[PDB]
Amino acid sequence: SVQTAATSWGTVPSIRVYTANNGKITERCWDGKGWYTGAFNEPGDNVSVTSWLVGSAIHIRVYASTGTTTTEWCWDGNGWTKGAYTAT
Amino acid sequence: SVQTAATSWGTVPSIRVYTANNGKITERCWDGKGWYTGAFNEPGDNVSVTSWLVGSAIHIRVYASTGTTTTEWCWDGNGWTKGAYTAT
Amino acid sequence: SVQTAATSWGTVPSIRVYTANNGKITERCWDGKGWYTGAFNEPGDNVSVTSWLVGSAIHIRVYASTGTTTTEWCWDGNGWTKGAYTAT
Ligand SMILES: OC[C@@]1(O)OC[C@@H](O)[C@@H](O)[C@@H]1O
Ligand SMILES: OC[C@@]1(O)OC[C@@H](O)[C@@H](O)[C@@H]1O
Ligand SMILES: OC[C@@]1(O)OC[C@@H](O)[C@@H](O)[C@@H]1O
Ligand SMILES: OC[C@@]1(O)OC[C@@H](O)[C@@H](O)[C@@H]1O
Ligand SMILES: OC[C@@]1(O)OC[C@@H](O)[C@@H](O)[C@@H]1O
Ligand SMILES: OC[C@@]1(O)OC[C@@H](O)[C@@H](O)[C@@H]1O
Repeated sequence: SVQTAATSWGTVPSIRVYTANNGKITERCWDGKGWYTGAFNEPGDNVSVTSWLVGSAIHIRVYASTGTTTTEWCWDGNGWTKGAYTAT
Repeated sequence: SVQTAATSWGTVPSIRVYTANNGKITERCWDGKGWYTGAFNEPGDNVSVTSWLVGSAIHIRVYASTGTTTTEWCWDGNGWTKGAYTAT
Repeated sequence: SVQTAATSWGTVPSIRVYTANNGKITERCWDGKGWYTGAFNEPGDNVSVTSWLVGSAIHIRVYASTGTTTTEWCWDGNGWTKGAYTAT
């Protein structure tokens, strides 16, 4: 079936839910005022996530896997980009 | 195989492990005194979870997926009910 | 495909990413100075993780599933061992 991963921060809270569906990962967002579709959209059959909130900054790492390849996607306040993670 | 999701809170800690097995999700609980079966029992082939502890209250969100449909289940101190999450 | 689970702690942060690939789970680690392969290596087709940081101690629980059997693996500062978790 589709596969999801979820993270949250703060006391509102903010929630992010990533869904791998038919080889694509998309993102749904809650910040206390309704669910909406987030900027994250990348290929993947499987997804995991972790996040850490430091001061006023949320940092999110999304691990997107297709076949035997995992790509780390990083949110550090300014859009999503690929991170240095490799599986080795 | 079966698929799991896990969350924890506090310093004991409390742990909740959700297992999607044969289309059903069940919950195992640790609060420092042995594992036991929790109240959560809902359909699903895939599960993710996030939680946040505010004051004396734990809030848990379990995302249960079957086919292309994801249902959010909410614990806010008074049993499990479906939440407003949709995948859109 | 391969399946992952991720956790993080502190402000560096430390990150651990577990990958179930071809029936084996391995671990990649970030502590602020490059990714490296961690000590965790156990059988599994599916993996989830949770962790909690208390004082100077990180506690990690990895739930590794093969077929209908889930094994909990515990890090409490001194290597990985099986924990008391059962699915019942
Ligand atoms: O709009 C909210 C948003 O910026 O929050 C941080 C990340 O979750 C982004 O993908 C998302 O678009
Ligand atoms: O700032 C990005 C980065 O350094 O963050 C920590 C890890 O997620 C790394 O893989 C990643 O490249
Ligand atoms: O009995 C413990 C319990 O109430 O803890 C909160 C939730 O995890 C519930 O499903 C569970 O039954
Ligand atoms: O109190 C329940 C609720 O508002 O909590 C925040 C989100 O999980 C929503 O989808 C959900 O309906
Ligand atoms: O070397 C870093 C390490 O000790 O960190 C704690 C656990 O993640 C271990 O598996 C790992 O080897
Ligand atoms: O110290 C190990 C242990 O007691 O930690 C809490 C739970 O993870 C238990 O299953 C596990 O045996």
